[PDB]
Amino acid sequence: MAHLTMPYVMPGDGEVVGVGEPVAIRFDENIADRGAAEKAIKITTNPPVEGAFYWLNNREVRWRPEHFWKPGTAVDVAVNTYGVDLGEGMFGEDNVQTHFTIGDEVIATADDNTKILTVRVNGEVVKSMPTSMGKDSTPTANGIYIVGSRYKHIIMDSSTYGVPVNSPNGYRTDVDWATQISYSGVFVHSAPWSVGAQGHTNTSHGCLNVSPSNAQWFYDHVKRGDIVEVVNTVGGTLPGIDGLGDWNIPWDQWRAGNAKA
Ligand code: NA
Repeated sequence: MAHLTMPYVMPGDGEVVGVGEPVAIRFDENIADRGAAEKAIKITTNPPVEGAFYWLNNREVRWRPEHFWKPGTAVDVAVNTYGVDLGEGMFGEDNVQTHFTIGDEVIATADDNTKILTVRVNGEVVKSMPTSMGKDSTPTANGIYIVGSRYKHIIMDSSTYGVPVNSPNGYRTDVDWATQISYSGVFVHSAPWSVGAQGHTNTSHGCLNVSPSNAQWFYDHVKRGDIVEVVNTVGGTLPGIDGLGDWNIPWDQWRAGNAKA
């Protein structure tokens, strides 16, 4: 009996995504030969751009260029793992493909010195939103965050992130208009309870609190792969292997890869 593993490729076939979206290939088993996996994945872009592979964990590899994508780029991915030994006799269960395109450049910068989140679309300021980020004891990390999933309404529960709800930094919070920007649990979301503090004082556990209307706007206009950059906070840097932290790894290190470690 064969040992098989199924690949899953993102983003979605035909999706339009932002300039920060990486190609993601996740397998349902640990990959013992990361080099075989990389060799089996073919990527074509138009206009052509150099890119490289980097593993976030034993099951998931990412591919991106050095710089954010050029708007209008079309990308084809073929994960040709059928017939490929991905290490220790674990074979690809199937081949998978995605074709996607890059939309407008959307980069929203949150500067702790001004407490404003400024959304720029192809270089042009379209919104200036007062924000309240993580208070000093639970700060928002600096760095480049890739926009992920969005929810009209959800609960953020700190136990998802290893912090008990009953503990001083714990929370179990209903939020409207929530756009996820890290797997570590940073979201841009509606925070009617911090509208006074927004633009002046950090009060959150690390999320970018903005007004109800600004969060709904963000929910409506920003898409997976668009960019939030956080600067000047008292936090550290979002980890490169967060899940949405890919761009915080310097290109030389990204390009060198981690196929053999
Ligand atoms: Na305010």
